[PDB]
Amino acid sequence: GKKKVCYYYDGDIGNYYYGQGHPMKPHRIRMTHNLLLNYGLYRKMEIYRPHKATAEEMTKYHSDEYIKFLRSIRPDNMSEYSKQMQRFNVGEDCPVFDGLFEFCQLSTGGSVAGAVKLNRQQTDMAVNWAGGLHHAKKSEASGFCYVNDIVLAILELLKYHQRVLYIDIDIHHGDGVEEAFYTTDRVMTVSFHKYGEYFPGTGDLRDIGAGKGKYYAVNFPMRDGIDDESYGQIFKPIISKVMEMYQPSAVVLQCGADSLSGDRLGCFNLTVKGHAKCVEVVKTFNLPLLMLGGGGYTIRNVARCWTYETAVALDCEIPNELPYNDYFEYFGPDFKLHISPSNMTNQNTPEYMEKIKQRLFENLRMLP
Ligand SMILES: CN1CC(C(=O)N[C@@H](CCCCCC(O)(O)c2ccon2)c2nc(-c3ccccc3F)c[nH]2)C1
Ligand SMILES: [Ca+2]
Ligand SMILES: [Ca+2]
Ligand SMILES: [Zn+2]
Repeated sequence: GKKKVCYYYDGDIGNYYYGQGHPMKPHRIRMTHNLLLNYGLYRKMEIYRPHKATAEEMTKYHSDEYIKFLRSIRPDNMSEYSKQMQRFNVGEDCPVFDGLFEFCQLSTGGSVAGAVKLNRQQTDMAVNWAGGLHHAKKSEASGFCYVNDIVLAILELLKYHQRVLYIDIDIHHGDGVEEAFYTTDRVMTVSFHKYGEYFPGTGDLRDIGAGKGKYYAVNFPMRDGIDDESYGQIFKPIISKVMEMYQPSAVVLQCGADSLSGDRLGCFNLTVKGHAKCVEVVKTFNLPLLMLGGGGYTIRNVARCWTYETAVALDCEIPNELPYNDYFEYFGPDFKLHISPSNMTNQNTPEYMEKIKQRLFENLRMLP
């Protein structure tokens, strides 16, 4: 039936700034929070302020040298770290900004705290819209991500769960999470993403894991313009087959909103309803679930998406007319929650979708 939802948020998160011209805007987390507060969704969930994750918590995955660098570098001392900046990929995509380490601590704190709550069986769902930074690697920042909160949260879940399923619906391949667990069967990673002349360049259909992890990495490569109809007809059948064969005891879902129509960096054509249908599909399996954020660069649509997905988690119907809120003017000219798809061509033909789904089903038949 209806589930208990715990939500993690720190009011300072919206003040972190990646810099002029950088598309990653932490302010979108504050817009999401304010919109869900104005819809009255706070009366239905337990709201928690995550602790600032320690460097020691982060080193459960990341190297000590990389975390020490993140905790030390500042815009005023960057000139003394030119060597380490190259080594750790700190630059254009992952710039040094004021409070960078504290931003990593809050993003990570929400994911790990949510995983602990799920482990203690004190909640059915835990939500951290500030997390989902799937590109960060053991000793390298990548794609606007510095600390991989998802990997840290999964390591926490693995303390009480034999098998953990990770699903990633961001438009970009979830490479950091896939790499972290590539040789183990204790985590199955499933990523649906744009593939072909697109960042990060990984996530081919043929990347299926290695060693004990062979068949435990799943990648569904897509072309521009995927719509609600096309995405919906492959998502439920794939997730149902993965649940059947893998039988996970906990799930982590990365809800990157850059797969929505009109995203500044994305080229997909999903509506908020089409994106949220993924949450409905996963939630239906009644397993402990950690829901995380990720990309999303047309910030009014990110706030709509994550507000609607929080309502989906709560089994709460909310009106299409937006309530008045601190950022009301950002939602013009319509001031509605739901969005319309564009007229862009869907390059994912029905035959291509079925063919890729059948290739993934062949790989899923290889599980024990
Ligand atoms: C060396 N060249 C730059 C590399 C590249 O194409 N980078 C992507 C990175 C896109 C990252 C997407 C992140 C994500 O949405 O998956 C995400 C965000 C949080 O968690 N996951 C990118 N950077 C930008 C960008 C960076 C700084 C300033 C302006 C920009 F447009 C746009 N797209 C190649
Ligand atoms: Ca993905
Ligand atoms: Ca794996
Ligand atoms: Zn993305």
